[PDB]
Amino acid sequence: DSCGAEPIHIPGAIQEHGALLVLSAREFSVVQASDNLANYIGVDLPIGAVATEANLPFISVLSAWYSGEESNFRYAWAEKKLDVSAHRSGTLVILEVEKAGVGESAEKLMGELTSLAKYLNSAPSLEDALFRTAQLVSSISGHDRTLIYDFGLDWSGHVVAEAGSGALPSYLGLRFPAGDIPPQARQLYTINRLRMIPDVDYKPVPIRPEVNAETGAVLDMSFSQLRSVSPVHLEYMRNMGTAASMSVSIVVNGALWGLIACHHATPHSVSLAVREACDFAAQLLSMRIAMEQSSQDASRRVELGHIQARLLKGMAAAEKWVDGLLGGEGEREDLLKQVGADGAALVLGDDYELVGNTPSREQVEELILWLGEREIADVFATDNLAGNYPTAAAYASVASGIIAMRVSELHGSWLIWFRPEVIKTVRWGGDPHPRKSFEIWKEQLRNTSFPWSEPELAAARELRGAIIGIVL
Amino acid sequence: CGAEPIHIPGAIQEHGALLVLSREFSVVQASDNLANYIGVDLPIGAVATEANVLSAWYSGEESNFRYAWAEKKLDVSAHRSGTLVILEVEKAGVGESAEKLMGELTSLAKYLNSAPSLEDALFRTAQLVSSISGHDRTLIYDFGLDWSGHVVAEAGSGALPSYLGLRFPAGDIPPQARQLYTINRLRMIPDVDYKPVPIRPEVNAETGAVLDMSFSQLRSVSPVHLEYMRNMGTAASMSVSIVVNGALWGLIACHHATPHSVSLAVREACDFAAQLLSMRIAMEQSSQDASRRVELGHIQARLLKGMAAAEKWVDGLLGGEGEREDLLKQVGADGAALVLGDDYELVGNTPSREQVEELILWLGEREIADVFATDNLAGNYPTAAAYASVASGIIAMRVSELHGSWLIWFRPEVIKTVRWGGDPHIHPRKSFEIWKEQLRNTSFPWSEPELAAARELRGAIIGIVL
Ligand SMILES: CCC1=C(C)C2=CC3=N/C(=C\c4[nH]c(/C=C5\NC(=O)C(C)=C5CC)c(C)c4CCC(=O)O)C(CCC(=O)O)=C3CCN2C1=O
Ligand SMILES: CCC1=C(C)C2=CC3=N/C(=C\c4[nH]c(/C=C5\NC(=O)C(C)=C5CC)c(C)c4CCC(=O)O)C(CCC(=O)O)=C3CCN2C1=O
Repeated sequence: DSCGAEPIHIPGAIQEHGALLVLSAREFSVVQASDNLANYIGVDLPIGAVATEANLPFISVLSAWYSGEESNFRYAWAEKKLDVSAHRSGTLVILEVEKAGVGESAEKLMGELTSLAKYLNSAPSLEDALFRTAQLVSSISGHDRTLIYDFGLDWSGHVVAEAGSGALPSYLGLRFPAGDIPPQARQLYTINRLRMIPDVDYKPVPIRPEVNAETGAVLDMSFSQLRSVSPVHLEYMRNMGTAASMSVSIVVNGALWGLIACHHATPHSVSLAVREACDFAAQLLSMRIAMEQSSQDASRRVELGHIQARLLKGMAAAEKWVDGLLGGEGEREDLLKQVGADGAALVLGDDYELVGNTPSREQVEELILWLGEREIADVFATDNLAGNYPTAAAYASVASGIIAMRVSELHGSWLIWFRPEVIKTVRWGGDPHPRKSFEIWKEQLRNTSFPWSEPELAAARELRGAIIGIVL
Repeated sequence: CGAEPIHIPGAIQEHGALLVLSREFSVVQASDNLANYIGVDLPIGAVATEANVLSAWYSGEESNFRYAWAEKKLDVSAHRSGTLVILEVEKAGVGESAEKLMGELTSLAKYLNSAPSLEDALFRTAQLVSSISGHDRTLIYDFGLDWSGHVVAEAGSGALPSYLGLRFPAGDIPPQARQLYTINRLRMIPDVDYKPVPIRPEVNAETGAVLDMSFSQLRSVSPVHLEYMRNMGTAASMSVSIVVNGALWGLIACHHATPHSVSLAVREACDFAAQLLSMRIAMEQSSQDASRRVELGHIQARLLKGMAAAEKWVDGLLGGEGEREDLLKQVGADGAALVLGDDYELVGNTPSREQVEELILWLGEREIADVFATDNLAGNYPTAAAYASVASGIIAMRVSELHGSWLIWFRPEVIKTVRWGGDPHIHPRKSFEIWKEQLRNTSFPWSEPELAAARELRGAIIGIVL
């Protein structure tokens, strides 16, 4: 992968819309600065120069912030009509200024986020919540489009919500490949959960010197708001037909879950106040995504537990243990519901017992012959068995998904769950330098079952213990 | 005590005015002081005109209303009360910035979401509310089952005493108060010695009944509580209900040595804080409870595996060292007794056979459709104070349809010093000086994943007996 290579956190440049000034913590002496710094601060505060009241009036407050626990800094510099925002970078203090947006009212913004927060807290459907948020951010940002983007496992992403003036195309329901947000980007966005690109064709403003005197290494601009972005992405943006962007990371249990991602046909900047409202929205949404994702997963483990109980009760109470699973109509229905499967095969040497919708004995024999040649210390699972075992495309209709599970130490006894092919049309807007066309690219997904939930596998892992234990 | 209806006192505090409109927008009821604030005659019967947004709010879904009346320097805040519109005005707190408040709640929300210890979260919140309210003390108060409360966090100028760690009796916030505060999650008393401002008429024309002031911010409070406040040495208060999944979990409770009022804007920032904290309390309370069901599941698995594999089913529980250890860990118990008629099997730390026999004789007289449980068996069965040291907590459980077979879990007395700040054992009490006691005959409380693990195992046993 050439994509993942580029180090995006140390480009030694900023965008034009602000200025960057590096101080050494000791005596607050200017080590590095953007070339444009002179234009904004409006002073000769150059390399080597030590910061005093007459340079930075907020120096006392900055000093007192550095000594304190607080991680970031904000000061509204009335006299120059600027907003100052500083983070710490080891022994360094990175300090970013940009022109203080007029016209915003915080009493409106507060009223609007009081509403979202109160609504999200009134447990609504995950989809309803997703949109409401996308809608609020579209309102206060004023972006042509405000889509929400939920990552899957493969780190491809599905546009799950959208909100737009209709100036830019509808991407709602389209999936994009993982390569569009590469691993380093993902990593950064998990710790720095907001980036704004107000003009795509901005000319990078260099930071001099390139190498910091005090550290003797490139300035890590991971948490720099003004950080100049990957030229390759500025191209991706052009291809798409966006002149402006602003993403906001949705993070649930320290995992990048998705992005709130605004776009604009023409260049478009957004106030500090409004960016700080969108971060708050992204947090509130992230708290909901977790509570939904949680209480949903919670109810599932309970529902699968009640089953595992009935299967273990039956396996203990009955004369032959096997009849706890296959004994009656209810038992054989539990065995299947225990992982939400359509079919099950309980092999015990040369003693096959098929339940529900399975492939034939001869097909399962040949399946077990191939599971024998894998490394399965836990349980084998897949929602595309065809992709692993090409010969099992012949019975895709009935088994595209299996949870295979050996139920001894000595091989030749198994419990496999089967799950049928679910065809679904996938609309990419793209395909498998960046790509020029995002025209809705279709495909039917074959030989692929409904995906195995983690409470389902965990219910299976358990039952295996129980069976393996009764066999001994 | 629970009797007195605190939602229909037909009076307001002095710090605002209340005006009831019927939609012809006609004045039905008003506080006596209304004239002083609005500065207009707008009397009983009178229909509202410009000289005398709200219209568009009434037609809309939105439940509450806010308009900052710049010209008179007032905040207007209206709720709906059936066919009525209750409308409350008070003097707009000056100087305040919403850009600050937003910045402060952006921080808290981002911090709470950065999964910190429940205690850390509790304090940070109490600290933020202490900052924007400017109250002498800003304690957080977590209800138990008995509806007594434990002060779990605090933040103060040090003007008023530290109640951190002290428990208060349920009688301090009586059932009707609790009920109201679960639906109206905010109340402010800016001056304890306020003179109640009457609402006239006492009987509303449109409804023909006393004005339900459940959601009235200005509602005059129980004289008995104004006394409790005096006894405590507080002139001012402001509570904010912490509600988690529709259940009143606790209160953010600010106090002041001298009278002290707080803007609508700042009260609405503290409600937001209480919500953000409530979302954390749920996520912690959830992912904790989640890990517990998994840990107890892995056990229930081993117990059911053993009970199926072994020759006699009973040996799945008491067979070996590991099995006997699982049986106990299945509810985090120190002891277990598996009775099967006249066939006792004691595990870990239990009371004697003769003591359990006599225990089972009393559980027979109780009626247990689920499982019997308690962390104060002494309080239910006085004679089992004799073996409190070993069984202050039991999960008793009948393990057949045919009587005479049981599975009881034992849990030992945990002595703990309880600091009350008041004798909790009607007029209110004058002294809130740290009142100590050793709490006896009481085990560590039974978690809900523990009982649920027990409920399960019973099914399994009762099923193998058939
Ligand atoms: C339709 C849904 C959607 C997608 C798929 C999407 C993509 C997206 N890519 C972004 C970032 C990057 N893409 C790339 C690189 C690539 N993207 C590609 O598609 C390809 C081929 C590359 C080459 C490695 C890089 C390095 C970055 C990090 C830029 C930086 O901060 O320095 C970013 C972050 C840019 C932003 O919005 O500020 C996005 C967000 C915007 N966005 C969307 O709304
Ligand atoms: C140390 C922790 C703590 C406690 C224990 C506490 C008590 C408290 N009592 C409150 C309310 C009431 N108590 C009572 C009644 C009693 N309080 C008592 O102590 C006693 C004996 C009674 C009657 C039996 C009533 C009716 C009310 C409802 C007042 C209203 O909503 O108008 C209220 C809510 C009233 C408020 O504070 O604004 C509180 C909150 C303040 N507060 C605390 O911070």
